[PDB]
Amino acid sequence: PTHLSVDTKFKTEGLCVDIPGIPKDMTYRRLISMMGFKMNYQVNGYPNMFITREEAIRHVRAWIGFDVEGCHGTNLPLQLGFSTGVNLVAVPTPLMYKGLPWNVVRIKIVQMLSDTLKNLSDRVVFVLWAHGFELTSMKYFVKIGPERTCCLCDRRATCFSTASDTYACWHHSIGFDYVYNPFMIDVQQWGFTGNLQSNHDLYCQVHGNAHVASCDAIMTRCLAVHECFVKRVDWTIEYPIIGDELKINAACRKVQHMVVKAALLADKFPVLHDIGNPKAIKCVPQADVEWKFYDAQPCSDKAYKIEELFYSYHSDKFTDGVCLFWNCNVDRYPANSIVCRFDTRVLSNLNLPGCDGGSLYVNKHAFHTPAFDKSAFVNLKQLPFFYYSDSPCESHGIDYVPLKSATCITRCNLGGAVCRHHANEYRLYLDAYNMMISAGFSLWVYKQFDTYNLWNTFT
Ligand SMILES: [Zn+2]
Ligand SMILES: [Zn+2]
Ligand SMILES: [Zn+2]
Repeated sequence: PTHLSVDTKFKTEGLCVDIPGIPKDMTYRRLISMMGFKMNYQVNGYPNMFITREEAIRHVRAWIGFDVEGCHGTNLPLQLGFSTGVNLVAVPTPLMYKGLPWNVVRIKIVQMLSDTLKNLSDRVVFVLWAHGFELTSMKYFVKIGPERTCCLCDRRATCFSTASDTYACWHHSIGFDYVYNPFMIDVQQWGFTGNLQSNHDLYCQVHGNAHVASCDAIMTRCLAVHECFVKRVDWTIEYPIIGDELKINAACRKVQHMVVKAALLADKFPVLHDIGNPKAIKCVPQADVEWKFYDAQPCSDKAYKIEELFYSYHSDKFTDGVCLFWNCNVDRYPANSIVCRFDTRVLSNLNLPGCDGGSLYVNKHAFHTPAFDKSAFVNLKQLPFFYYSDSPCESHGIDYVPLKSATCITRCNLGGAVCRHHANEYRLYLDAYNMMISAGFSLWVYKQFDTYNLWNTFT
């Protein structure tokens, strides 16, 4: 039960305005045949063009919304819309391209998908709200067959060239003219009432309808992300390493230890309220403080209301000591907080566009994150960069130019000359910090926080 049986029934009601007379009784097998493709009873790794919801969720990085609108069916021009914002007009002879034959339109489709997907995924999943013209247009830019490898590398083939008769992955496809063995899913098969816009607009106010194909493509993918990652959540699903996941995750643990250790040293809070992941461990295990944990899963829909987290009656006195919100997204942080908050607006290979201004951050697991909101931090200030160490100045065991920095908070810098060990550790910490910030994480702290208070923790 891993792949979608071609003998599964497909509901055709959504197709019958573009394809009048379409049979009510329809399988994937007969739909694929109707789309002009032949599957030849092939056991060669491509059992169906269409995939299950579970398979689609495992391949979220591959998702490309796709819509086709009648522009005036072989007689008339077609507007091809993609969740990339691209609109192409194909003639049978926000970006909006003038009408051109299929032989040149297919070249632009391969370039667009290859540049979008090469750093994300080994495939494409076309996310549909299928009404018929999108399915009958696939024969003009898709070829299918056995699973293949790239002509220049070991990656599976995603593109075909009629010029050279060869196959390529997204990395090696320059000049290629056909999409090869795409996948697709029709969201309309999931059991909705009413049209795309009415279902999309229940959950999201950020994607409008300009009545162009790319708008529908964007709304379709947005609705699918809502259904699979907002209303439903699965943190058991692991996703492949495609980038700096491991360095980012390590940097996060190092920065969290540094910042909390320094806040406790600087302001000597008697209690810390650690609000968020129910799996969280003490990030500063040697600290003197009373460490109290409060369980909150990562919110995927709306930021938590601080009133619901804290009130309904716990130390209960969250105004005592300091509150730690490490990726615990709330509408408004209390004044006595240490905060790490993911900025959903960040461009990266890990951060995919999401629902209602939220983003889908995929790093080992998929986390749909509510829209970044600057107003959440009104009681706090941005945490400045600093490095603190009480460790002995001792090298042990890479070449040196002497470090000069006001933000190297060590005995040796207090003494007027940074030692090689603390210089090496500072530069490693600065790289880790810049990695985590570049990844989209933002750091906020209570307004009284002052690194000047750390110098007297050496005497
Ligand atoms: Zn390749
Ligand atoms: Zn939306
Ligand atoms: Zn030192």
